[PDB]
Amino acid sequence: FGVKTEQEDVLAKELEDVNKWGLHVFRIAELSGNRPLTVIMHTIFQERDLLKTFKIPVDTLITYLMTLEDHYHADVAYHNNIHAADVVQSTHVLLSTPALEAVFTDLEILAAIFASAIHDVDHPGVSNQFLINTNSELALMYNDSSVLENHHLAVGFKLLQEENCDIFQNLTKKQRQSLRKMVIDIVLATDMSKHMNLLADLKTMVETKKVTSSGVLLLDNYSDRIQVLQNMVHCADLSNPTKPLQLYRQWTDRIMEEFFRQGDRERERGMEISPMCDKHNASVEKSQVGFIDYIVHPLWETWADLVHPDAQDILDTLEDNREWYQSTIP
Ligand SMILES: COc1ccc(C2=NN(C3CCCCCC3)C(=O)C2(C)C)cc1OC1CCCC1
Ligand SMILES: [Mg+2]
Ligand SMILES: [Zn+2]
Repeated sequence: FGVKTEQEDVLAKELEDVNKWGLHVFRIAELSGNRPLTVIMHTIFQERDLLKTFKIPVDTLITYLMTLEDHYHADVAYHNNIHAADVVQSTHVLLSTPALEAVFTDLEILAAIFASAIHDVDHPGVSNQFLINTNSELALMYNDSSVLENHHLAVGFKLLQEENCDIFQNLTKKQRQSLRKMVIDIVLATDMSKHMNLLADLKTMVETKKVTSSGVLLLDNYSDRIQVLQNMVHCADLSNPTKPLQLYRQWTDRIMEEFFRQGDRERERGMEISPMCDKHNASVEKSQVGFIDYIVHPLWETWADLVHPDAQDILDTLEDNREWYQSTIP
């Protein structure tokens, strides 16, 4: 023909939800033959007209996206291509918030989306502390400093050098240096060791926020523009408890599989078992409530303040999910 297969048609219909919080991302993964990152990135690039704006050849974009997706580990339950696709799509929705309308440049939008796509690539499904404590090659290469996040960046960039993978081949050197610095600043900010300082800075910005042209955020220096993008992708990375419960519970099952497997590797090696990694001493419900109360709600309450009232429904879903997990603490 020159028309979609029936499986491609069902995928195209699910992808009509790409602009919505609560996309059926697991169904997209199944329908695309485990290509959720490639199909969601391609959809977003076409929707935001990024191929025309950045003169990206479409065969190059698809080759890079398949290569990138292939470097996510299919044997890792959480930190895989489905999580990458979810953070991309969640960033895409946050960038579209009315409070940020016409704030960011096309290059900043490309930086936030590309950062989201690469931000966990080649994740081995164990923590930075695990890699440091095992004397792993990755921890030695990065001198024990944001080990995974340094690695995700290095892999995401190095894959541009594979055959027909250089999606930035038509950008000027000035565009490429600006894009590269923003992408590095965003992915390094996904290290949970940076969370308390990012949140402190987001609160300072909400406290002294200016809303110029009568409605929309004023961000007039790199420090403030990159802090908003860093917090936005960090919000997307920590968005699972803000999603409809059927999605949240799938993410909880996956992160607990990954954590319990790390705890099994710690226990078999006689290491201290990391927080929430002991399947024999586990309180999944209590852990989700503590995670929401100490990390996710303080972040999303502050984001919701920055973009008030755009994120009210997201904060309400988070609060409903928190009450649901509390109510099932045995
Ligand atoms: C759906 O539940 C979760 C989704 C993502 C996370 C994460 N947050 N973190 C931090 C790390 C610092 C030490 C403490 C862990 C939190 C991460 O490193 C990742 C990205 C894996 C956590 C999620 O929930 C887990 C299971 C129970 C509560 C934390
Ligand atoms: Mg990460
Ligand atoms: Zn992540």
